[PDB]
Amino acid sequence: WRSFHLEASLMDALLNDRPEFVRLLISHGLSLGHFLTPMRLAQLYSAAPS
Repeated sequence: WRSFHLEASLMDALLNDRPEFVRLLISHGLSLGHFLTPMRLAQLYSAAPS
């Protein structure tokens, strides 16, 4: 698996709950240094229900 594929998987795992997927993703290891760009923070904040 590549960096962008894992980043997209973590993106979906943050948009939706899926705690087991979240657990496995961070357990396997991510960047956490390039995953926190302001644009990504923006779509994370935009996920709040209306």
